[PDB]
Amino acid sequence: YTRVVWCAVGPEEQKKCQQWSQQSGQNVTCATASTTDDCIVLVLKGEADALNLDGGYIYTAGKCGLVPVLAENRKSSKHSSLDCVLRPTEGYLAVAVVKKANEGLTWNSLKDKKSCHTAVDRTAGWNIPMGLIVNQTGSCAFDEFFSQSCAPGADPKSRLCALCAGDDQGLDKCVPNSKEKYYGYTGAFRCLAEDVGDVAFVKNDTVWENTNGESTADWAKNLKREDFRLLCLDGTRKPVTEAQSCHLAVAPNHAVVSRSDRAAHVEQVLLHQQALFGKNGKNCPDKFCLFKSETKNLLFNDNTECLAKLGGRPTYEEYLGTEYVTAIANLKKCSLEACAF
Ligand SMILES: *[C@@H]1O[C@H](CO)[C@@H](O[C@@H]2O[C@H](CO)[C@@H](O[C@@H]3O[C@H](CO)[C@@H](O)[C@H](O)[C@@H]3O)[C@H](O)[C@H]2NC(C)=O)[C@H](O)[C@H]1NC(C)=O
Ligand SMILES: *[C@@H]1O[C@H](CO)[C@@H](O[C@@H]2O[C@H](CO)[C@@H](O[C@H]3O[C@H](CO)[C@@H](O)[C@H](O)[C@@H]3O)[C@H](O)[C@H]2NC(C)=O)[C@H](O)[C@H]1NC(C)=O
Ligand SMILES: *[C@@H]1O[C@H](CO)[C@@H](O[C@@H]2O[C@H](CO)[C@@H](O)[C@H](O)[C@H]2NC(C)=O)[C@H](O)[C@H]1NC(C)=O
Ligand SMILES: CS(=O)(=O)Nc1ccc([N+](=O)[O-])cc1Oc1ccccc1
Ligand SMILES: [Fe+3]
Ligand SMILES: [Zn+2]
Ligand SMILES: [Zn+2]
Repeated sequence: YTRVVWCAVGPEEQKKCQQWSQQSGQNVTCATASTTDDCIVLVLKGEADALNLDGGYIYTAGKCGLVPVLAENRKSSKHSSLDCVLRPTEGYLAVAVVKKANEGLTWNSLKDKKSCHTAVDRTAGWNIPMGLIVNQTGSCAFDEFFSQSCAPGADPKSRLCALCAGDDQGLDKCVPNSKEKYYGYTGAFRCLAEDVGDVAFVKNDTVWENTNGESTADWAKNLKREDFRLLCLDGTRKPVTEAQSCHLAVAPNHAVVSRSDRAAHVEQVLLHQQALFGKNGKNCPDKFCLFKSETKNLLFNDNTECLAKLGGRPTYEEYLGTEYVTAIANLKKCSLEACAF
């Protein structure tokens, strides 16, 4: 039992983290970086212990020796009697969404359109969609497929950032952190919702969580589920109720990572931390809820029921799965063995 230093990405995550530190009796304390990549580095240097990551980053960090410790787990149906922490992870659905009013727009007519990506290097926002697109066009010029986009992490003065709005002052345009208006699952969807982009690459849950009154956010309060459509790969368009049969791929859940030599300790702390601030924790909603940040998915996705033990003591390659790891590899060829830092 020593303190665990969590790594927060951006001003908003550091704010939520300090609260968490406050309530934990400093059993958990924070470190901050303007980028996920930066936070990965802090964890290598040993200046930070852990952070929750998207599959795409789990792959970057894995190459540098970091290891998955616990994964996020949401509501399910299968394995009913099984507890949340012991229940296997179901993965999530990567989808392409568009406005229903935008008739005629299909998977086959995306070229030269305007896109909304969660952030460069992420599973549903970048890797899956651009990987399919490169494949399909047999070209690495994915920087010229769309006319304009908002893909946080790309060159600020390039097309891939043309649609990004930066923060409330216009500062930090395209930064890969919640300070970018159109960053992440929620940002990318708002990007489509305000008709800045023609399509948004997010996960199916994002569409449900921000429509039909589920989100009290000004931009989403009058958003209606029937006004959106999913682009399937067979060229069709289906209601967002057919996600199970109209997705680009199923992605591995976001997971908490740490250096291998710190994984056991980080694991210990977090199980006890969610026992206090988890879904039905002792001090939630009473004092602090670890999985609530208000439709902003800070540190953890707001739809996380609990952090689950992995089991099978998976290497980062086995956690992400073999089909996904190859997808990432082939895409990386465009822009084999070596830590990127
Ligand atoms: C797409 O995402 C949406 C939401 O992220 C998912 O839909 C949801 O379906 C689940 C389970 O089928 C519902 O969760 C339920 O909780 C209730 C508690 O009252 C419980 O009775 C059930 O056992 C269930 O776990 C949930 O209400 C519903 N979400 C919303 C916001 O309507 C869906 O799983 C995803 N679909 C695909 C194909 O990925
Ligand atoms: C884009 O097209 C890519 C090439 O066709 C494709 O990459 C391939 O990924 C699959 C599955 O991960 C691999 O195919 C393999 O077939 C069976 C089933 O997975 C394996 O047991 C075999 O060993 C074999 O590897 C390919 O290895 C891989 N292609 C290359 C060049 O290595 C991507 O999956 C496609 N991208 C998307 C998003 O679908
Ligand atoms: C801070 O961490 C410590 C270690 O988990 C917690 O103190 C423990 O309290 C439990 C409850 O009975 C005991 O089982 C342990 O023996 C205690 N640890 C020791 C030996 O110091 C404490 O609960 C944590 N505080 C918060 C708010 O998270
Ligand atoms: C068993 S593992 O280490 O968790 N990797 C893995 C996980 C999931 C899937 N899949 O297709 O859903 C596929 C996976 O790997 C392979 C895919 C195609 C052929 C052989 C292995
Ligand atoms: Fe993701
Ligand atoms: Zn599928
Ligand atoms: Zn194994």
